[PDB]
Parts: sequence; structure tokens; C-alpha cells
Amino acid sequence: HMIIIKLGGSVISDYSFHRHIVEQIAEEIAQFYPDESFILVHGGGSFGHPNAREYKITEGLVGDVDRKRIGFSKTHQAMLKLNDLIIQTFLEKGLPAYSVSSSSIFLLENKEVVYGELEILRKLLELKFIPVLFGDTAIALDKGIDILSGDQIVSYLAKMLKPSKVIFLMDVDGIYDRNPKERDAKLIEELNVEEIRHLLESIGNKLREALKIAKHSEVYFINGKVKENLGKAIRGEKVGTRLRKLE
Amino acid sequence: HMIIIKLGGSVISDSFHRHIVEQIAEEIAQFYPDESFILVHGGGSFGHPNAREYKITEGLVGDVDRKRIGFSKTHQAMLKLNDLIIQTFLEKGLPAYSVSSSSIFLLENKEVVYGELEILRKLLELKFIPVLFGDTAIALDKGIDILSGDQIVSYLAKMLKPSKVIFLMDVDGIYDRNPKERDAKLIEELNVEEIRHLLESIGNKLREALKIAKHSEVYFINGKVKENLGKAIRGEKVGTRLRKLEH
Ligand SMILES: Nc1ncnc2c1ncn2[C@@H]1O[C@H](COP(=O)(O)OP(=O)(O)O)[C@@H](O)[C@H]1O
Ligand SMILES: Nc1ncnc2c1ncn2[C@@H]1O[C@H](COP(=O)(O)OP(=O)(O)O)[C@@H](O)[C@H]1O
Ligand SMILES: CC(C)=CCOP(=O)(O)O
Ligand SMILES: CC(C)=CCOP(=O)(O)O
Repeated sequence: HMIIIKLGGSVISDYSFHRHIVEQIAEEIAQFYPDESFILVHGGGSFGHPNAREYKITEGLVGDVDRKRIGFSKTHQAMLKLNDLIIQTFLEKGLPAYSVSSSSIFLLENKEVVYGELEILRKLLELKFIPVLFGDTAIALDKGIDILSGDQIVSYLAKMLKPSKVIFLMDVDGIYDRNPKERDAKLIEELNVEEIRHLLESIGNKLREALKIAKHSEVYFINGKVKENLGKAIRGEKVGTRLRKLE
Repeated sequence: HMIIIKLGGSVISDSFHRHIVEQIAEEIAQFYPDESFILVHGGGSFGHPNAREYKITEGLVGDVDRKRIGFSKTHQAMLKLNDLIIQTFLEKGLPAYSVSSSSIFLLENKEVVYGELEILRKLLELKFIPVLFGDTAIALDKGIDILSGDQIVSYLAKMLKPSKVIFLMDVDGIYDRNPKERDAKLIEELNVEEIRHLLESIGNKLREALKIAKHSEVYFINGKVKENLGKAIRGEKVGTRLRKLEH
């Protein structure tokens, strides 16, 4: 009875910010809160990618370690600024969004969460709060520092909290049989593991994490810039790309 | 071999005293990275108004829908002040990293009864400087509550057992009478019996200090004079000194 919604990076922003679509997402959620429990995870957007790439966080604690520590902290602060933008938008619509710093509760190894703290998340959901996490800088056991993607957060949360469904808000209507740039690109309504592996053999992080998530939850990939898509996915109606739970 | 420094809300705000934070950072730089440091700061003029307004200390009672929104608003203001302090520390070349207190702690009777400490340890190991703040917090009894900096410091003292805990205050230390009286005398060496004498006649800080002294040496110093922090870190004579309890 809990839904995890992953706000795409290109969805919420591009240091830009699309207030209108965040209001749309909040209004959509308000039609189901507080009857359903929601965890939100928002991407780095135009706030975290600048500093992460400028400081090359994914390289680890190598070379100029002092500059990399400073940039680690600056990138986290920028992500906190974006998180505040989103949280304020959600509060304005009457929804009690509450911020949870991903780097405070997660440890990384090989881009994957290998250590987590979920009790405060559980209690937040129990008191009918909407916890809002974000792709973040994170301490990595192998390379000191790394970038924890929102997809990995969602996969850890999926395998630990076993939500009812996981909804990915993307810039496209769902998963396509080819690159949507191409002219003949067709949208896959019902996704299966066969076409997922076929697509991977030729974004890929998203398909891999979705393969893992589908073990525990039903997955949706929808276009987050159209309001009714979120409600349709929450209500289980036909919308976007559906990846049913692997049985 | 690690020192916890608690920045009182009166020296960091009451508003933002950038110069005092800059002095604290310049003093800390004399020991980084040979000494491990954790920093906790209060609400000052950021979390105190919101917490007084939304009546967070009453818990989840009355109009709870407003209480949740105010809980979140207070946390966001705390994050804003935290960012001010963090950016100040970063400009001076110290890798201060923001740890969200409400993300890793759970309260009962205003005391931390649940806590996540592994990320703090990993931050200290990788020569980072964690910076926590007095915060809003989930309470197991009243739903929501205000987690003060003194309680954070007492919990971290129990768990991590720092070499010392240093309280930065508006005054030179613990006095005989109130410092507003002309004849007040500064107690340069505090013991259990002098503490107990003082309580029977701020008191929260003294109770927490009595608890902390079981694990660590405590210093009460004036945060407005730059050199006091370094005098306390090196163990020199400064302010009030509560030695670690023996038998
Ligand atoms: N078959 C496909 N179906 C859907 N999207 C695709 C496909 N092939 C390539 N893409 C592109 O990959 C992108 C995936 O975004 P992604 O990188 O997962 O977001 P984030 O940066 O938040 O992780 C989409 O914007 C889309 O343009
Ligand atoms: N016996 C005393 N010795 C020293 N200071 C005192 C005493 N009694 C009251 N005070 C004053 O009361 C004020 C309360 O400070 P407090 O708000 O507890 O610190 P913080 O800002 O860390 O919470 C202090 O600034 C201090 O000047
Ligand atoms: C700070 C940062 C780039 C986090 C990861 O972003 P995303 O969730 O992978 O879009
Ligand atoms: C959010 C809030 C009122 C924090 C209070 O912290 P502190 O007791 O001033 O250290």
C-alpha cells in the first residue's frame, strides 16, 4: 500500500526549475494522499550535475582529494537547494513533504547501496509524512566518494520496503523499442524481460534497476509532464510502459 | 581521538555572524586533519521562530495537518542556516559536510532513543567534518518534537566517546551566580558537586554536561573570542573545564 515515485532529472529541471510541473505532480498526489503512502525520489537536475561533473565526483577520492572533498560538499549543498525548492512547492499544495538526506543514511559500493538506514523513513511513512529523497553525493566504501543515483536509491528502497508500485516520471511516454529520436520509434505498452535484455544488448542503468525492482514491485514508466499520467499509474490504469511484477 | 564542538545558537545568530563562524573555521584549520571534528549548531534565528510558532513541542495534537506542514517548514529553515555555516566552512578550505539530524535520529521524552551513526563514522574516517544541527525530529511518544543540539551531543558522546566536547557560549563559561550580576565568579574547574549545587538553586546544558562527563572531558568557553576554541582543543586553561569523571 506504498508507492515510490521517482521524479526524473530532465523532468523537474534541465540551475533551472519547472515549478509548474512540480505543482502538477503535487496536485496529482493530493488526490490519493493520505489514503496511500508515498516516497518521492527526485533526480539531480540542473543543480547537482553541474557541480558533480565540474568536480568529477564519480572518479573517487583520487588526485586532488582536498578539492574533491570541497566539491563533494558543494554538490550536496546544491542538491539541498533543489530539494528545498521541491519541498516548498509540495508544502504549498497542502502536502506534508519532508526532506531526507540520502547521504546521511546510505553507503555505496560499486554504485550500489550496500548499507542503509530505514527506520526514520518507516516512521515518517507511519506518521503520514511524504519523505522526499534525492540523488546525491555519497560515501563509497571502494572509492571514498561517489554519486548515488536516484535509480539505485529506488531499487534499495524497493527491495527493502517492498512498495506496491514504482512509478518513473520521464521525459518520454515510456520505454520505446528504439531510441525515440529515431523516426519509427514505437512505445512498448507492456514491458517484459525479453525485450529489456534485447534492448540492453544493443537509460541502460534504468532498465537494469527496473529488472531488479520488478522482482518486488510493479514498475511504470510514464511521461511526468502530463498531469493525469501519475494518477493513471497510481490507479493501475493503462498508461505509458508497464513492467509487471516478475512471477 | 576526536572532538565534538557545539556552536550555541547565540554565537552563530541572533541573523548570521559570519565573522564568528570564520574565526571558528580558522581555529579548526590548525588541527585538521590530524584531529577529527564533529560540529553541532543550534537554531539561532532560523529554527527557533518556526518551532515556537508551529508548537512542535506539543507533538501531533490539535490541527495535525498544520503541524506536519510546520514541522517541514522548520526543517527547511534549519537547512538554510546549515547551508550558511557549511559554505562559510568551505570557503576556508575545510570539508564540512551537512548531516541531517532528523534523518538519523528518533526521539522519546526529548532524548535520542534511536540513532544511525555509521555514516558519521565513515565521514570522520575519510577526513570529512560532519556538521549537524538542532532540528525537528520524529518522536516515538508525541509524533513530532524538537531535538535540541545538547541532546544530539549527549547521544554522540555516549556512542562515539569523543576525547572532548566543547560548548561555545555567549559568556566565558559557567559562573557562580548569573553573569548579569556584577559579583559573578567564573568557575575555572567544574566538578559534580558544584554542578549539583548549581541545579538546586541553562540547567538543561548542565544536566547534559553531567551525563557527557561520564565519557568525555567538557569545556565551556566564550565563542566570541577566536583563540578560546584552540586553547580548549589543546587542553590549555580556558573557560570552565569539567574533567572526565572517575570514581
Ligand atoms: N528505448 C528507449 N525508451 C525510452 N527512452 C530511451 C530509449 N532509448 C534511449 N532513451 C533515452 O534515454 C533517456 C533516459 O533518461 P535517464 O538517463 O534514465 O534519466 P536520469 O538522467 O534521470 O537517470 C530518455 O530521456 C530517452 O531520451
Ligand atoms: N550560571 C550561569 N552561568 C553562565 N551562564 C548563564 C548562567 N545562568 C544563565 N546563563 C545564561 O543563559 C543563557 C542561556 O543559554 P542557552 O540558550 O542555554 O545556550 P544555547 O544557545 O547553546 O542553547 C546563556 O547565554 C548564559 O549567558
Ligand atoms: C547529484 C546527482 C547527479 C545525483 C544523481 O542524479 P540522478 O538521480 O541519476 O538523475
Ligand atoms: C529546530 C530547533 C528549534 C533547534 C534547536 O536547537 P538548539 O537547542 O538551539 O541547539
